[PDB]
Amino acid sequence: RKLATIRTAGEITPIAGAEAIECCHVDGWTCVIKKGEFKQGDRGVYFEIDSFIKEDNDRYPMLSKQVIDYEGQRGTRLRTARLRGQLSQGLFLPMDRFPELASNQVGDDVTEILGITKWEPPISTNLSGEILGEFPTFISKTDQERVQNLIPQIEENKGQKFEVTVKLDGSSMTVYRKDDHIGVCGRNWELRETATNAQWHAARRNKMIEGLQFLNRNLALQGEIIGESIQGNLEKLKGQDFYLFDIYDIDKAQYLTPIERQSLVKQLNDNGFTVKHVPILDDLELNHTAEQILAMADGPSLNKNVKRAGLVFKRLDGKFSFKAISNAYLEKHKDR
Ligand SMILES: *P(=O)(O)OC[C@H]1O[C@@H](n2cnc3c(N)ncnc32)[C@H](O)[C@@H]1O
Ligand SMILES: [Mn+2]
Repeated sequence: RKLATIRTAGEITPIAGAEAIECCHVDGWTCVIKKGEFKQGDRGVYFEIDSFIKEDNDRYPMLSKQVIDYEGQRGTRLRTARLRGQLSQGLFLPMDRFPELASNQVGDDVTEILGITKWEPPISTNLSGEILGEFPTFISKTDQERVQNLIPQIEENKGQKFEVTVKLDGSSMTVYRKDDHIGVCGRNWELRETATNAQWHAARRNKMIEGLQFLNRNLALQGEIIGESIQGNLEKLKGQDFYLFDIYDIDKAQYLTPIERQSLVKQLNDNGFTVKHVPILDDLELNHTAEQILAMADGPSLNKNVKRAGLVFKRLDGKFSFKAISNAYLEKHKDR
């Protein structure tokens, strides 16, 4: 959760026909600034899209007309915008607006000291349930870092191969076995089985609980539940369903590699537990800029008549992964 970090102004490029602003590159992001607010190499606090910034017209007067009520507080949600034809994401403010950060270094996470919180879309009806417990501390959650935030790592991984999957727009769902317990989790909690709980229903329907009893291993099956009344049902499914994208090895505290995961999926298939998988595209040998990766994000989703939310890249050893969200998708879906 690094919503607000100290970053470096990259290339600064004019915005044709708008002399009072210019375009500022910050890592893989592009962001509109007041002309002369920065020059290349200056440091500033960068606030990512999905940041929620509490109302304050002394420090954030550029946000005044966009204040909303959210989770009981007045503040502004930073979102993708289109300025003079120019794609703008985030807020970039010079260090001298933050006297309390005078001692800080480039790259520092200042999210807590600045009080920034995360905006998120409302959760869907039957995906909140009765909670049975914490999300298990022995299972990794499924968050992915954005390619825009991975400029050095993208170049450090030149030559490496990644599994490329379609990023489905649903909700994260984890089904797991640890010794004598099998549980079903949403994104942040473990859930009780009820007749009305969507996650449990998808787990029973595809027999993945039976499949985990078959495999007899401490594994977390991690995937996206999508379909009707889930986040606008982009794929236009009937009903709801689970699509696997990861298997976490609980005992070894690590994810299965894509080839390990594909074998384990094939064996579940071959034994009558057909777990579906997020769409898998051609493996990609990485030799790209973040801009080029982002240019691949748009395209066909699971439903090939709809434009997907983006891509997720998983290195073949399973130990480096990131997401490339489609900016066309973010312009089309203002609730994202
Ligand atoms: P998104 O920006 O919501 O952040 C990552 C989450 O995306 C979901 N997800 C959908 N499809 C995939 C694939 N193919 N791989 C990994 N994750 C995926 C998960 O719920 C993530 O937590
Ligand atoms: Mn999502």
